[PDB]
Amino acid sequence: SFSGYLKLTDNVYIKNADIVEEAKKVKPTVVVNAANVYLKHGGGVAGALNKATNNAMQVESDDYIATNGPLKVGGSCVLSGHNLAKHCLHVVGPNVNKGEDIQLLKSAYENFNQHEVLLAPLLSAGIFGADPIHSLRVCVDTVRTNVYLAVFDKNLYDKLVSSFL
Ligand SMILES: N[C@@H]1CCCc2c(O)cccc21
Repeated sequence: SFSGYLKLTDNVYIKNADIVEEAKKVKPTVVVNAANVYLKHGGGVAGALNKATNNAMQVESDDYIATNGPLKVGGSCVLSGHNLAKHCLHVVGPNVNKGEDIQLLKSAYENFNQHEVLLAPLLSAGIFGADPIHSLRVCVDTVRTNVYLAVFDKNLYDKLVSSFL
């Protein structure tokens, strides 16, 4: 199971880890991807997860988009987890660098409540431009299921833990 996590609340855990390496190790039922509405996994967490699947995630995603159209900001879809997990929950947090509504971050985290346990990154953090301290706060105040957060950056992980209220 998940090891080396710091417990933040009854259901939220956090670790300084590369979510790709964490997924390859744990092979959780659900790994969350920091997706965009087009499921174009170019960079950040999405680029890294997709590269770990040898682009199989992108091939599956393009078929999903061809059939269903784009996701909504704040929405999600469940696809295969490939070699990383049973499933990948592609969740679209608002991208403040694209001028999207930060208020949709709570709606994005609500998708996690449909899964009893998840390995996840902080939504809208990194290249999505939101404040990761705010993302962690929204996560702990929204998600009720068991979420294991992987924070790639050690300095950000330390800042998140040391400032956690
Ligand atoms: N590797 C096991 C397979 C069974 C499901 C599961 C999970 O939900 C979370 C963490 C690890 C695992």
